[PDB]
Amino acid sequence: RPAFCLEPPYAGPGKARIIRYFYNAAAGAAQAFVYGGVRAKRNNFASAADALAACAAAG
Repeated sequence: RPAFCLEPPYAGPGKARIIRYFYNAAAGAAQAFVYGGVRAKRNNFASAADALAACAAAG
């Protein structure tokens, strides 16, 4: 899987309150976090499905 999938979630310094998903490689599962709307890192998806397609795909 891409290295970015091993990144901890990055809420960032922003004041927005947006539910996003990261791939939690330790858990082997998608997980929700609160994203602040600025300076998103790559392990940051709109849905569990998008996180899993990026980070737990075949091949």
